[PDB]
Amino acid sequence: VQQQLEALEKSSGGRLGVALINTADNSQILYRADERFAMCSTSKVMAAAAVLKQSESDKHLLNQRVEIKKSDLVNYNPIAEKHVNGTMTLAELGAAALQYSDNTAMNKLIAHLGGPDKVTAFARSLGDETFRLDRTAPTLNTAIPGDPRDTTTPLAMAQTLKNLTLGKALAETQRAQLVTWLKGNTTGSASIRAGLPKSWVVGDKTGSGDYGTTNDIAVIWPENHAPLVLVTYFTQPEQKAENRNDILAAAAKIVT
Repeated sequence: VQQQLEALEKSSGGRLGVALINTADNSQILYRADERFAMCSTSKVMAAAAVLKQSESDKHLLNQRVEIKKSDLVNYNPIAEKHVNGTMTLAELGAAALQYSDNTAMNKLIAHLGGPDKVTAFARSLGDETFRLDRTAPTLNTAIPGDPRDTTTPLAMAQTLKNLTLGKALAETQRAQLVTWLKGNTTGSASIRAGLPKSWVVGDKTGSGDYGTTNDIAVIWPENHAPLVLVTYFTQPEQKAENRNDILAAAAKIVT
């Protein structure tokens, strides 16, 4: 399996990070899982969870209305643009930040939290020492090689994604909502999902950016077997490099 990942990487012209956790026995399949990668929009999982964390202690929180102004729209706002001049609730922005990778949505949840640094401290509380968000959308998609900003390891995100969706990171109602947001993702058809059996159920969060950075983190629920948490990050040495969702799909095939 390590061999096939080495070859898929060499031929791909980029750098590939993978970490599959098999929750059956907590056994790991790792490849450059301790190297840093720009997270791009996979970072949005963190923001939405941080808001879900707040709702555990605050029952009016998810319903809070938030105004969407025309001054709020950025470069990619498939859902938030439909609510200009009106409002969206936090629950709705989190759904849209995760299901549609809406950048306007991401930016309203961060702002509600009070800064990218507020999302890092939340990651810290979970016990994620690696995760750092430093910028808002879309500039957290620059993904400059060696740039520490908005990065994390494949492993670190696998351990916290597993905790958030299958472990101690959130009380049940919150952990359930998060998972129902991840499963309903609309953007991941060509990434990790394309590499698995179709009958398997998948929650994921994609993320693409410059340097043909192409990411998908995911919880996979097989039909007869404990779940797996897979993180497939990928990035190239050339800034205008074409994203390669197909490479994440292949790595997924391999490891699983």
